[PDB]
Amino acid sequence: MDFYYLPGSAPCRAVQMTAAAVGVELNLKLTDLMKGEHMKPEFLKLNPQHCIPTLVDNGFALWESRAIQIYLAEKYGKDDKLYPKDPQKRAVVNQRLYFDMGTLYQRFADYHYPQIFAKQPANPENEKKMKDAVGFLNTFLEGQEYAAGNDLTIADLSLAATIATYEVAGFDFAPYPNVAAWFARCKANAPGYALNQAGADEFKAKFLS
Amino acid sequence: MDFYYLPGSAPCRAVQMTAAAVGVELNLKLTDLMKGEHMKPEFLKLNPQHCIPTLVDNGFALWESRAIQIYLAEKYGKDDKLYPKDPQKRAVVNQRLYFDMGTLYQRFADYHYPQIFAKQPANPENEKKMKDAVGFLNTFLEGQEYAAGNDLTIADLSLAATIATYEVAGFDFAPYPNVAAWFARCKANAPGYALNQAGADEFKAKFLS
Ligand SMILES: CCCCCCSC[C@H](NC(=O)CC[C@H]([NH3+])C(=O)O)C(=O)NCC(=O)O
Ligand SMILES: CCCCCCSC[C@H](NC(=O)CC[C@H]([NH3+])C(=O)O)C(=O)NCC(=O)O
Repeated sequence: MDFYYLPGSAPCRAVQMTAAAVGVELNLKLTDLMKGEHMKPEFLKLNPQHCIPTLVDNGFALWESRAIQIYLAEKYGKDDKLYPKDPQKRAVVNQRLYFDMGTLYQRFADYHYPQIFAKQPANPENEKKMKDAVGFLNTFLEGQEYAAGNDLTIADLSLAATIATYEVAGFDFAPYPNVAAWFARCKANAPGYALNQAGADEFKAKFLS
Repeated sequence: MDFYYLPGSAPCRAVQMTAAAVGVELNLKLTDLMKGEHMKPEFLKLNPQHCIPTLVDNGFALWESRAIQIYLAEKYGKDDKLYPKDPQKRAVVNQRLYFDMGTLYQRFADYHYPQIFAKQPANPENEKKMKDAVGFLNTFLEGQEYAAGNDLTIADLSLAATIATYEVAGFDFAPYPNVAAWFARCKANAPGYALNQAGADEFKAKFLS
């Protein structure tokens, strides 16, 4: 299974942890967006949206990190706890996954990427929105061990990939004890977290330091 | 199943078509965001993220339209006619769902929201990104009957709710023959499309006055 990615990319790291969780080996294919590698004719033929992470499992090309996460869990996952089949349980995991992309990561990106890449002035309004995003997560975690319940799921892996990027960016998690508590839990229990930690650090040294 | 919504909302319309497709009746509860009704104490207790659509199926509160769509298909859907169980086929639908949220609808909002709710001038740069999104969809449809294959899936319902909004917004689909055709097939085969058409027409209440 070919895995086009970059350790610095949160969505890419979510997949790396998920692949570890299901014991799947990934053929790592570094794809430096900063060198336009995602725009090579070869990559465009596999993915016309030219984005990472992109997975190629025996000819089947797939992108959108969370779709890849689900695919791995359902196809190679032997334990139902990662992505439970119960509709209600699965619904909370799916809501959490969409929350991660459309709210948590999105607000992070909106607030930071303009500063990091375009060297533009920080936006106070977006900073407040980013904070509110973390607050929503703090609330979901109230009285729970993990994001979608008491079992570690792919939602936690996606959320961890994002939060680690937050941490490195310098977010102050003090006002959110549930998040802090859950984040520490993931570091200790999340399969392949080492890769997530390594990716966030690489992000810090390459585009933050 | 209490359905907190507004017809003008694309994500809400996506759920209405999906419920029509699964044969589930929704107890409609209009939630006028413009009046802060979503910020009402009681709603907040059901969904701290104060957003629509929000469904409450016999006490189980759930938001994020696409998570709701999947929940409805798996729990009440027959013959998985809208959401195949096959891992690979399901992955495409899921990737299509994430594309709808993070790219097609997201860029729509990015371009229109500031103009609609901040009456700010139109950002030509963001209009271009919005156009490329439709372009990605046009490519995905290359030689395909529907977004993720030959069968209409919840992906098509989500994409059609988003595209119906693009249409009433005056977007020009002439340069995207695959989208125009697909979209036509959706107006004619998507269960509950009439609700999508009506809600979209209502949305113009944000494009007129
Ligand atoms: C530079 C190192 C840090 C990168 C941080 C952003 S992740 C890279 C980016 N990919 C995405 O944003 C993926 C988002 C998608 N919703 C997912 O979950 O996979 C990309 O390929 N962007 C290029 C493109 O889409 O053209
Ligand atoms: C008012 C008519 C036009 C509405 C257009 C936007 S849809 C309403 C908006 N909801 C969303 O954006 C939901 C997005 C979510 N990703 C989903 O798919 O459900 C909301 O509740 N926003 C308020 C909030 O989040 O507080």
